[PDB]
Amino acid sequence: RESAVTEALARAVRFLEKARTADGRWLDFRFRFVVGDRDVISSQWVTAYAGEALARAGAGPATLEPARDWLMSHSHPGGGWGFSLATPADADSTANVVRFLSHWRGAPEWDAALGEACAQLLRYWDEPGRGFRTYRPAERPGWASYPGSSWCDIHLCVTALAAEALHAAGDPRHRPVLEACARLLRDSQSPEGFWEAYWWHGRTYTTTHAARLLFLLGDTGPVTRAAHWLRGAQQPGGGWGNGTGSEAAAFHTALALPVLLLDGGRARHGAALDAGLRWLLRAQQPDGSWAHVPIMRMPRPEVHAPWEDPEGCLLLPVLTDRNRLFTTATVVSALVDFLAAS
Ligand SMILES: [Cl-]
Repeated sequence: RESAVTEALARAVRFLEKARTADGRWLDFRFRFVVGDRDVISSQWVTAYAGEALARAGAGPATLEPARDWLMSHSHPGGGWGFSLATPADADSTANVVRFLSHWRGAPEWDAALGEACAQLLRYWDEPGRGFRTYRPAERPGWASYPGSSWCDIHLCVTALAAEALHAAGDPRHRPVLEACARLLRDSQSPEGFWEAYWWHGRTYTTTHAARLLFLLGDTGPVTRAAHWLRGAQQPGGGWGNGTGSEAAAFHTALALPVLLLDGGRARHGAALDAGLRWLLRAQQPDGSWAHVPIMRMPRPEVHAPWEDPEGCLLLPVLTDRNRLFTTATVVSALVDFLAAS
């Protein structure tokens, strides 16, 4: 029923609203890096991702504007955004900012800010490779984004989101970049129908973003293949895990459902969608959040294909969002997709 889903969405929105600092920040992915004595925690990246999800969920100006304004007043001085101001900037955090700022398209001042944010994202564009590099190689000084590091490779997870971001920003001049990204993703899809990720412990994350990019360009064959793969991956109790064998989790379920909604929604995948939705409804915590599982991997800089050795490739243990803000935002996005479906 639309009602049970509307209620779950409202509870999740409230969870995220209450977690925001007064000055506009959502903080998550706290962890201890290999070098440096104290914890890092994501500000810019998480704030943009949460903000974008809340924008799609129809959160009001009181919720959204402080986060937008915080990002605008807390960009990296060299340009763009990153994990936090204490890290380098990166294409993925910058792409998330672009996608969030796209919600103010049509206001000339925001059109200008959006255009600037896109130009910052394009500093990570590699025309010969047809994709985006997460980190730009910096020759000098303990963050592992130095020349030849796999942290500065073209990454498919980032490429898909960056292309989605440029699509949302709406500038027709970016269409050749979009098309090139889409060609790389089309060429990189597994025969089974998933995509691998660099930064994500699983086959669900790239799949959601790549499928959606190809959907936006009207290239739906890859989408059908992805949805077919997800149909098989669905666990007996109706949730999805990571697509490399893990048990059902909220994050992965929220990544799977949108792809089915792009491949005929209830007219083709009704039973699978209903089971995934019920899984999310039963799993929601009293506070309106969903429980985290380990989702974000940081590979050793010498490892270029972490997907071939998920457990063995790691610089540090696979990261979760201990505040549940990234996981919950992902679920919010999926519920919005549901409520939009016939
Ligand atoms: Cl910061």
